[PDB]
Amino acid sequence: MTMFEEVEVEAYVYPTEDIRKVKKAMLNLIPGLQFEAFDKGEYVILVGRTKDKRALQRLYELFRGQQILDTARMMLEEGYFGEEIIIKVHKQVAYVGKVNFNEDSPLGPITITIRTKEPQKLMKWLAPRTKDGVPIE
Amino acid sequence: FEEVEVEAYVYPTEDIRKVKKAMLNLIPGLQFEAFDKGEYVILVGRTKDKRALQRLYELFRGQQILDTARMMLEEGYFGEEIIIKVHKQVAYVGKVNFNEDSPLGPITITIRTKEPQKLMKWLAPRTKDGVPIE
Repeated sequence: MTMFEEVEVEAYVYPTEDIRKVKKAMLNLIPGLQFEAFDKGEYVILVGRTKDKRALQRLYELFRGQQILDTARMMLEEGYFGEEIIIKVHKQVAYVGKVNFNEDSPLGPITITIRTKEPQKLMKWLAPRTKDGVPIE
Repeated sequence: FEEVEVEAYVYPTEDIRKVKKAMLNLIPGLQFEAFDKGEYVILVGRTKDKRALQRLYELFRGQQILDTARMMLEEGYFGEEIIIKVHKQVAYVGKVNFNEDSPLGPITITIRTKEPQKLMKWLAPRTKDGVPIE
């Protein structure tokens, strides 16, 4: 059964940007998003949402294959408040399909918000603490 | 002036044609070269046309920003070179904004001129409450 209620991904789309390319960057990280877009004049807010229990599978895989479980876990923990876990990733690196937590993204990070009633279990499943691949928690 | 050169980065989520549009909104008649740097492309435009600064001349006056423009030209000035940085997204809609936290980097305009004092005085005369004092 599901480990989260919903995933919401948010990014700003600037006038010199392509809304389609920003949608692609978001889907690279969380597949199957349903988009709404909101006009703010100086940019558009793109919001992606999914309640699909398999929505975190791409992150699960990228954290492991990039070998960034330690950084991923630190970022999840920093973003953990109440019933939400929020991370911010590099927009341009997401467009080429990887995760980068460097907060200095040509303009605007992509923000990923995970709404969950079991955040300790989510974080331990998504970004386990390991030593040479061996569980240390 | 002898030349106007204009530079901007094009990031992967950007459309090069939109960045070109923004540059041309500010300095018409530019010829471009593009340089791939991987994480972004560098776009560089150029023109020697003597009407190359009329849009800026006009926009500085129309937007009533003669004070900020002169201050930015002076800050950017030495010798035969005046460099200013303008907001890319505002340039895309056709205006000048000298606020430098520009989404996806600024557009950098270089004016090359043998007579930069005459240049600054003509383009953005010193003003008091908007009223030119020279």
